[PDB]
Amino acid sequence: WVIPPINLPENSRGPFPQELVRIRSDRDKNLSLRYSVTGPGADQPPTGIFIINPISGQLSVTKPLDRELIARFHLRAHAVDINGNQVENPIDIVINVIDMNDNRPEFLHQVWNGSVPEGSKPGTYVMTVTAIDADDPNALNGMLRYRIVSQAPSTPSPNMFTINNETGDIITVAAGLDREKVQQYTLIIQATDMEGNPTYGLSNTATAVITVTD
Ligand SMILES: [Ca+2]
Ligand SMILES: [Ca+2]
Ligand SMILES: [Ca+2]
Repeated sequence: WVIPPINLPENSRGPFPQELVRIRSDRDKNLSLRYSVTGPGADQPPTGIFIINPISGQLSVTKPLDRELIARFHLRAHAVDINGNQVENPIDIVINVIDMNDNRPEFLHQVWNGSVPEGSKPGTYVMTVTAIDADDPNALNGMLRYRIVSQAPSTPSPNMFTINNETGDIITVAAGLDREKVQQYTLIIQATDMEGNPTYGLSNTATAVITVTD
């Protein structure tokens, strides 16, 4: 066998120590054994998180894990005798730090600039804003989707532009961009994670100051 990569959530609350798996050998059913665990998260930075029980072999976490820092741990528990000789070859222990949505979708610029050619056909791409998620790019924890919360001004009338829910590329979908009637628009663009869930997913805003060229 080996040890089926134990998946352990991010930011947990133990109370650490939190036992995971009691790494037992067969030699311990012969010679009395001494266990140790080496790999980052163990001995190597972060110095002290996963620790085995030298006596009982019970692997254990000592503080909550957090992916933005390390998302996965590869460890090796060692078996030694009274002479320092390894009695068994160091077992691999893959500790997957299962993710938890723990941060909003962040934009790359609190303000964004752009412009469209005044009288321009619908479909045109003004600018492209983006916001991402520090997540596990695969989970609706980091999947974003955008949408325009507001438009200023609103004349001729609003609903003039539109962001592609997934990409970012804003597009003018309403004729009449009059550099005279309104020479500068200030769009408020929002991005939410969890593919959009209005409560589950968290969100952010930014501004798309779209300008009307000659
Ligand atoms: Ca985290
Ligand atoms: Ca997370
Ligand atoms: Ca997120």
